[PDB]
Amino acid sequence: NAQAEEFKKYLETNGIKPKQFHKKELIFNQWDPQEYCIFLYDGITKLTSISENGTIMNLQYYKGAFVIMSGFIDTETSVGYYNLEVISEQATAYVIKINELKELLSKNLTHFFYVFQTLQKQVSYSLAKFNDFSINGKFGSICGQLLILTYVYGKETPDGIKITLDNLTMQELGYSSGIAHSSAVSRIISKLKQEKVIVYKNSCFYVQNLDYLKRYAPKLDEWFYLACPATWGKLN
Amino acid sequence: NAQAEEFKKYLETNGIKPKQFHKKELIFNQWDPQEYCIFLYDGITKLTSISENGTIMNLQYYKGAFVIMSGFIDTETSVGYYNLEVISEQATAYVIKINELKELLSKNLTHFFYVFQTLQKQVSYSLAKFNDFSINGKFGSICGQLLILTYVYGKETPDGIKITLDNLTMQELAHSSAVSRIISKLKQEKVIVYKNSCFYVQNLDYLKRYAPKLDEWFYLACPATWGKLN
Ligand code: NA
Ligand code: NA
Ligand code: NA
Repeated sequence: NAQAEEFKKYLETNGIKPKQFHKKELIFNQWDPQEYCIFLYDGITKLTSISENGTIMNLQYYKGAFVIMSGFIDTETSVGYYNLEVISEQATAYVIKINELKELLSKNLTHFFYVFQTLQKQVSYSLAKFNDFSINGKFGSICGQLLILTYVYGKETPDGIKITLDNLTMQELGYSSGIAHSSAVSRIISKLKQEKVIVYKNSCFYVQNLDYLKRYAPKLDEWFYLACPATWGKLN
Repeated sequence: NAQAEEFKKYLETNGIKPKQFHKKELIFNQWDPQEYCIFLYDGITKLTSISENGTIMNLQYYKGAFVIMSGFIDTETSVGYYNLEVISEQATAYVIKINELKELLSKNLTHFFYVFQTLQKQVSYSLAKFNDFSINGKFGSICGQLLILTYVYGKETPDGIKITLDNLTMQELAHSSAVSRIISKLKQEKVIVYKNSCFYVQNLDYLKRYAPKLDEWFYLACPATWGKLN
């Protein structure tokens, strides 16, 4: 990712160094009065919110390279009471106090705009998820998640398009599709295996009918086409 | 909104004139090869999309002053097949080609930050809505839409928080039967009341209880407006 590699250079030039986090650590947390800009260079994270009683809500997933800002750029105060949790085994991120970020986006607008554009991708991703859910419900949500996982992590193999993630847990898949409890996911994964859209084998989902997923996640497929044409192009 | 009025002046200083739109017009549409930055100065709009069958979906609502960009700032291509439709009687907007927005935000980083922060409000708004839906379902979504109406248009009165929006506009805010039952249930329970041709919120705490993450979003995003009624 060319724009991401250029942004990594600009940060290191300016003396910001990558940090390594391991699974379950919070890159930023909902109780911290200091807010940050996170350049997630490598790894998979999720955004969570934790209620007073302990219930964890999974709100959004990100993969490196991406940018996540916990505070508004002008006021520097929280945009919501959120954590960024590492769900891959390891992740690498540049962690920038928001006041320090402003100075740096100041003097190089090429990078101001790279971050701007990521927020736009976030916005339209949330709208596409809402639009697919409104039409095809939870079933379409899960198709969407399988679809994007296939675009990003699929390898063509004799068994289908293998979704090549470690510990791709059924529970994590449901959370990414906006569904909390496993009773609903089981139903849907059962139908998808039944109609022979997916298969489970080597700890992995294989996708054997990619067109069926496109069919039920049309607005997320359109988002991927519009926002990630190069990746989309690999399986179209 | 001081930040927004300063942006309006920046636009005009650079020669950009306001355009006027009427209800049901599209300020931008999903078929135009040119994408735009809309500075919606006055009025109420909705973002819409069309499914294969020709069914229209209402995705989001925006009120002046706000910024809505139909294309990515770097590549200038569509963020999604979306239309921006006017819902108030009238709307005033500044309509800027994306390439020209960049040059404009380049010269002035106060206004750069103003626009950037509207994206951030959008992002967080969507997540707050989703969180509320994941706790209380469609009932929470509707409580949350009325909560933001109350904070944005409400004025305290002896009869409660009057919603200072014309009635025709107010009811809309397509025509799902399940939505209409939710609204009328809040009326039945006297959370919002019709009196003397106006609508009054008489139980704000009830709305706050069922749209807690949207209430938090407004506190964090618009603390002064939140504060007026809390
Ligand atoms: Na924080
Ligand atoms: Na357009
Ligand atoms: Na107050």
